[PDB]
Amino acid sequence: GSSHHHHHHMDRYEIKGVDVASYQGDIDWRELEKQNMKFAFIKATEGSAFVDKYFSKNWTNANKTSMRVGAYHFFSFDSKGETQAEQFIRNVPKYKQALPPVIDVEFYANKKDNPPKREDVTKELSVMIEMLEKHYGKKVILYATQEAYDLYIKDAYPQCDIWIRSVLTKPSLSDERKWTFWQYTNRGKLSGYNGKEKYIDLNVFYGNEEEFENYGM
Amino acid sequence: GSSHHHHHHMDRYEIKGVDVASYQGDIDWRELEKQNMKFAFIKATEGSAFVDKYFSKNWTNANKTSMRVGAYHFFSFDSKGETQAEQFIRNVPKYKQALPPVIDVEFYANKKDNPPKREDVTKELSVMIEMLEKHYGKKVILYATQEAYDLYIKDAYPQCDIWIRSVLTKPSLSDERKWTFWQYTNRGKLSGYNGKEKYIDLNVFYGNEEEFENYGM
Ligand SMILES: [Mg+2]
Ligand SMILES: [Mg+2]
Repeated sequence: GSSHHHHHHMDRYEIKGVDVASYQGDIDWRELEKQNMKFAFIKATEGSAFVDKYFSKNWTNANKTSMRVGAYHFFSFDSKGETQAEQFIRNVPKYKQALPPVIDVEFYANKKDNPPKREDVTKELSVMIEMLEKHYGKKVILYATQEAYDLYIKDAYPQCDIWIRSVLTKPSLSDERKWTFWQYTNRGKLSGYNGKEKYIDLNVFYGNEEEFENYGM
Repeated sequence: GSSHHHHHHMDRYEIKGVDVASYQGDIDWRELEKQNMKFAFIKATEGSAFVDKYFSKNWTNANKTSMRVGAYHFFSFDSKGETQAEQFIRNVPKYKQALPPVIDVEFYANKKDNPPKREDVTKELSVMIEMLEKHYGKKVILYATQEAYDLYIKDAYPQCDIWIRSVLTKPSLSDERKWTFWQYTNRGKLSGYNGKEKYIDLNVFYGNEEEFENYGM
């Protein structure tokens, strides 16, 4: 069920941003910008053939603002990394000022009833990372939940930055790695004109404004 | 991030229903009824003083349908069970045909950074259960997440029925207890006229239609 309390980010992290998919509906990007949202990661693709229905619109509209904007791919355990990379690449244009690409690795559907083997994830995810890093010229970010991190990402992928979900506690990775982004709530608290409780993910960057401005550059 | 895939309930469970709070917005209860939703649990109260802003409206409108309707209390770790029970009781009318009351026990805010001691939860939750069972004349349901169940509910509360959240896997309780309700998704898949992807929790009852009709009676 739902509490009226919210989980907040730690005060030391002042660079905040959102991540969205089509399920967040019609987004007023100028209104998010007015709430000091500094970045957005927008869902583009999933698996080897799916395209989020609002990716095109969100990409165009978010990029009209001053926000730093990137795209994410929702990883599939059931198709090859090469095909998944090709799908993200067909959909997401190269743009020097964009944020680095994100691959989102987490459980979905029934996959947690019979978790994929780590070896099989390493093979396919490593191909994706190689292809995206080469194409966009930027170090790839891996988003994960705690369970997916512990089972697939921990003690691995030193060539990537980590974006960790931690919506109930302060953020920490089980191998003591440092995180680069932290997703701190699924139901971000929002002001301004249409302002209301919304199911939209909120996040912070680890560092300061200057680090932010130079991130992935 | 968000997958376009959904987690579905096992085919053997045919009695489906929803749970909602104000965050689900304006609900067309007749439209849910038209999707074979057989029950609803509606958030009424939280802690010792909070009232969900749509409880009154949802209770009235859902009860106009043929659905079986109950209310839930979102438990606070920071006030007494007696005061929390008194708050649910002031807000939720007694109704013979209603579903039993639910107490929702899960982490929120920062509470998972320093989890409450089991003893302290047993004291306060037991008072709530005693007071609600006496007042409504129905066995109380405890909703919990896996983590809250394992830390507070497991090997305890034999006087209650269990409503377990399991949105990534088939349902099972770590002490091998049988569950009575199972929350299988946070983003239920919805048809009909306003039909769209919605952030609304979907659930199944363990049993058949006749058991359902007699449940809590
Ligand atoms: Mg690692
Ligand atoms: Mg138990």
